[PDB]
Amino acid sequence: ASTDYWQNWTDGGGIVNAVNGSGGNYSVNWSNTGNFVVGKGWTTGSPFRTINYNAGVWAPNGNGYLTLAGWTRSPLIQYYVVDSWGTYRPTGTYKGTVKSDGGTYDIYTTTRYNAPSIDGDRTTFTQYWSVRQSKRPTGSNATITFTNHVNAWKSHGMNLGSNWAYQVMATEGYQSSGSSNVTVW
Ligand SMILES: [Zn+2]
Repeated sequence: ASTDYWQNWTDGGGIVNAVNGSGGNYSVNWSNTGNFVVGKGWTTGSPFRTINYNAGVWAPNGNGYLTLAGWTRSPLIQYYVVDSWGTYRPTGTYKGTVKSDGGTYDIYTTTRYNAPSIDGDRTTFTQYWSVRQSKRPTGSNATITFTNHVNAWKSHGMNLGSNWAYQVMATEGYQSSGSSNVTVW
């Protein structure tokens, strides 16, 4: 299924100029920001989805992630499959590794307290991460075979909730400027 969801959230810090392009394409040009997440994908995520993308521009200046991002409820969990980043490689409690789509990813868990989520501005939730051990080349078609991540997570005691919310291929940034241009399908 082609994309049906446009994610465009900023906490209000700095400038986040997001463009909802044709089909699965979008761009972001951002300046001196707080936290934001822009991307395209699906209203209802699936553990079985294969996400395709092509980042024709990946140019963070500071902390930016080029990442699958999505949520479940019951329980409320944020997950990531981070393919590239800027000045900061996100880490947490180390769980293990998974190989998928030509890369090796470290698996991490973190917790957020009093943080923004799909449920409110001040919420507490767990985050599940796969973070590639090196930045993935950009500019060619790429796949994220999410099932591989879900299955590895499960094997390390990281179960997702039962009620699936959005699932996008995102540009997330914090305290940074940059440019990105990504097509998702
Ligand atoms: Zn393992």
